[PDB]
Amino acid sequence: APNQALLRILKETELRKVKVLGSGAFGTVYKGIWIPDGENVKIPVAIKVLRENTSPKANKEILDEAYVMAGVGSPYVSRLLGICLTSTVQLVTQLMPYGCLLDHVRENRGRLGSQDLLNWCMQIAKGMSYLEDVRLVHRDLAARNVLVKSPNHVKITDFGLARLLDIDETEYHAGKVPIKWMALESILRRRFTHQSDVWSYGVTVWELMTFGAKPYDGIPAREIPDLLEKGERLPQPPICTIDVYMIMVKCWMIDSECRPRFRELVSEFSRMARDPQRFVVIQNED
Ligand SMILES: OCCOCCn1ccc2ncnc(Nc3cnc(Oc4cccc(C(F)(F)F)c4)c(Cl)c3)c21
Repeated sequence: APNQALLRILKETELRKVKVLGSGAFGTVYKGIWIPDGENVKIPVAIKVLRENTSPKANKEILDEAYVMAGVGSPYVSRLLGICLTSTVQLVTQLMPYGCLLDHVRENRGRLGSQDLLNWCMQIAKGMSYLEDVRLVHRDLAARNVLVKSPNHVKITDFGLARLLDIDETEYHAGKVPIKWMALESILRRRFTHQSDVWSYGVTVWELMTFGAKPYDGIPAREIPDLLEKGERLPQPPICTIDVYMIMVKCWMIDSECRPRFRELVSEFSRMARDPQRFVVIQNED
């Protein structure tokens, strides 16, 4: 397919940093205003500024992510609006007014419904399904890396650890990593596949269904491998029916072939979203 994605290379003076939004992976994200050259409009943006010390490998990876994320793809992935190539690379994207899903669920704990949670799980799966189709392994999928455009619309973002797989490459061999969201084979053998993304997807869904609890809270990160090989997993969130929790459990099978495919997670969460109260018992949050 002719990939007519437009990539904008912006001068730094088109951007104004207005507020610090938080940290992404390997970079600081700012709220700002992009005034595109030749235009008088003030567009609300997020601007992620990466480390200043970047190796060739890193620059190549940044440009891969940019090659994929510039496309008009899924509505459930954040689109790269443009890059500013100063000494330090700045990545520019549409500002999502409701911030990251992790904060959103924590601070809307009392008001979020079954339908919301299930829609988000579906949309994240749809986003990841799409990334799978474009050969991108995220390696860092987590509630902190999903954004809320609006209550009914989430987007996978950041992509700080994302790797584009070449033709007939099926694993990335890996640098600091999110241990508590990682598949066992990723922790132990630094192998990253779309199937180890499914594991991270399961922890994301756990995060949402617990309203942003910390996975394995108080458990040191060094004990996580051992814990997982001894068959422990994250416990059933109070609001999950066994239906929903079983899918999570399936994401955390030690054999990566026994984990769901993202297209199956799409269909399973779409089915459940149709009758949300049957699969998420929201009253159990009390
Ligand atoms: O970084 C994890 C979540 O960010 C919370 C900060 N935040 C709050 C509102 C908001 N709106 C838009 N973006 C945010 N953060 C953000 C995250 N990642 C970014 O980097 C990329 C975005 C898209 C595509 C790519 C790349 F490299 F794949 F092309 C990087 C940016 Cl710029 C902003 C927000």
